Amino acid sequence: DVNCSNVFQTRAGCLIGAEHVNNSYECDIPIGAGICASYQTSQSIIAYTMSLGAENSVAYSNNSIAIPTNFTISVTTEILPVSMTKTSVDCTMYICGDSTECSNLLLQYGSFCT
Amino acid sequence: AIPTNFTISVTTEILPVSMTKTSVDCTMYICGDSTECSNLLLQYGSFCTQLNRALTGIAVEQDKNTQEVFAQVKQIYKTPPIKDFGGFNFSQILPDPSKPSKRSFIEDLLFNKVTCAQKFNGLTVLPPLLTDEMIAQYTSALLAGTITSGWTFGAGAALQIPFAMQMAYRFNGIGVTQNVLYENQKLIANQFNSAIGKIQDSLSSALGKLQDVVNQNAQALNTLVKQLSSNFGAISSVLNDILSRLDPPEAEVQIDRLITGRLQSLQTYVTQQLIRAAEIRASANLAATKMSECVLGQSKRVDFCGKGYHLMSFPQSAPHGVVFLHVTYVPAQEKNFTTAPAICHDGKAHFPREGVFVSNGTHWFVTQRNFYEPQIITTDNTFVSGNCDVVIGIVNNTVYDPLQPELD
Amino acid sequence: NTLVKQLSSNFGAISSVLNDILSRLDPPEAEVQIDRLITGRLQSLQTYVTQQLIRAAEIRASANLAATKMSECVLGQSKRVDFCGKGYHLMSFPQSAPHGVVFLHVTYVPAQEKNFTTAPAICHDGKAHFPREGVFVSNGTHWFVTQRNFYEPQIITTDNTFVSGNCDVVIGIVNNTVYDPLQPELD
Amino acid sequence: NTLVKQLSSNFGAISSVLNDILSRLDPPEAEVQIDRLITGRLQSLQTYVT
Repeated sequence: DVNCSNVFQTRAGCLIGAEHVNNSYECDIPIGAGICASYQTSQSIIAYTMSLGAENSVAYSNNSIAIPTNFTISVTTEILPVSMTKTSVDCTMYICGDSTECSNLLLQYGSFCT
Repeated sequence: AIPTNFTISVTTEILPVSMTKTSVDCTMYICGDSTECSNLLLQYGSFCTQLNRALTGIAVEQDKNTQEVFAQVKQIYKTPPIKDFGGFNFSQILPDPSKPSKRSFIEDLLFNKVTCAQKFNGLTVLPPLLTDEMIAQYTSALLAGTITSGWTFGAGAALQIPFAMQMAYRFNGIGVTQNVLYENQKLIANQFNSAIGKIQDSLSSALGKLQDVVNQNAQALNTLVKQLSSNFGAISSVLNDILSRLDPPEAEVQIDRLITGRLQSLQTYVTQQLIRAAEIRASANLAATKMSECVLGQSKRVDFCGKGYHLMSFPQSAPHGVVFLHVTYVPAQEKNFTTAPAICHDGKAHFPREGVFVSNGTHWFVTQRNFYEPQIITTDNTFVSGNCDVVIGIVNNTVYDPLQPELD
Repeated sequence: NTLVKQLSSNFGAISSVLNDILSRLDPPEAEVQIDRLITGRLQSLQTYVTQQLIRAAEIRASANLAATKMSECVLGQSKRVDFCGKGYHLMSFPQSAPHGVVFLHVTYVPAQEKNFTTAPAICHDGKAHFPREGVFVSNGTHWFVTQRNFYEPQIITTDNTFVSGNCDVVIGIVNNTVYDPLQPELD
Repeated sequence: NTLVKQLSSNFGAISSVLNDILSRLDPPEAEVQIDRLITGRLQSLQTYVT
């Protein structure tokens, strides 16, 4: 929230230390309002508007169809976690330890430990 | 009962995707312009760091959910310049050139229905990533891909296909043949236009699902602001007044109690925000699954992409959400006829392939499980598999053979 | 690391070690500090347990999703688009992973494509011959029938199609003579 | 059952009955004990609601 070297005012705020270029590439380090910075071309930190990929038009007609001829086989991967490590936290060992008055005073908070 | 009439209906489903991105400060909310307060709060800096890390985690989780929801294809498609689809009319779902954004009329109508003071106490708003223009362009590209292909772009290369053949292929997925569409195309087009008009008139004066979250967030912010005026067992809610009228030796306990109360309030608010973020994540996962299993390709899951036989879907954008418009074919008027298991002609038990035998009261015809199509039972539509003494309830009826007159 | 670091803070006291406080002060003057330390440690443990419960709920949801995907992709062929990979799902090969599972789906995806003039149906002597499960294409003059997954031109016969009404019902329908292999078999 | 048994805890006091404390001590002295009891019960209720 600052009104504005290489100072540039974007819809996300104000960036100091990057020159805005005219070319648009893929998103890397996002900032906000559709802005992503990276480290490209001698090479320094520059700011540019992220692109939404390739833009192509499909030839639509009333008497045409695209029948595939050659086919390929591709294998994809997927990483999904299942479980994690089981951690146990002892109440007395973490609160008191080798004391007596502490253990006697902790008797009034045994329900929380349970 | 065999249905004879049908009516195309369009449903509407509202599902949230993301919510607001808020960030709460520790020193600005607890202390401010003081020294002893900061010295006492430095002992509880671990809690502040944990809360800031949780806020950053919620912020990046919202961005990840938005990226997973509003991203299905990698190529931006445009609408064809020729407005011809075979009787149908697609003019309300396309972005109007009069508006500066890439939103259509339905999107602008639904956006108007949804309705620095908070930043003074350290409650700032983080700038979102996916802007409205990018979401509108993504929705337009998805609509163009669906009207120029349907499901071929969602699994590989884009295959061109007319809208009539696409509609016929979608109707063939539920058992309905192509003659029903090639003979009653104008009726289906008029029914679809009437359904679109009814939906457009109903959406114009509802959207409480995209508003209850904002209302709860505003109420939580107001509660957090009002909690700064409470005493928490003291005499006032101003640290400067306490430091002026009372000495630090007699105000340290009060400052500690205030800090503890504010830390408990911040912990409760962070827990509520985590619960809301988990709910938003679940809703976004559900919306992404519905987008992948309804719009991209036609699925056979009963009651998942609408109420009835799902044909095609039109994805629409929404502020902090998404609008789904499915095509639910539902049968209407039906009649009453009599059925028959198999046919017993010359001892062989003829069973139909995929049709059903009906009779108006005298003659016996064979039709399908959808539309009433009276046909003549031939040798190519039925198969033999045994005798008539093993089938229970089989009647006696002759079987026509068109091969005999062709040989004479 | 956070639980380890939550042991040196004073929480409004003069020390963080219980043995240090009990060795310099008497219980009647250190009971309040002991109670404050116990309350702070209980609050820290409650926050940690809440975080662990949230993480356990997230792990439960992830495990349920992974088991559903496993049972729907490996133990069967599901027609759910964009669920068992990107393309037409064939089979899968589950693998082992520490605290996880690695998936190896098989996604048949078409590659090359061409352009051909398609037709909805073929009219003969006043009857529309709709295909049972194919599509009529042309290459300049002749007309063949192909499937929806491979370019296989076939001779327009009779048993491969079915009649339904006349030809004056289709907007854009062409005309082509049916070969009909039943006629040469009778000659 | 845990919420019911929480009413028997002392949370660093001398008893758990409010009337017993109000009848044995003057109001301008049991305020800290009442505040501690209220804080403990509010923490227990917050954990239960979570």
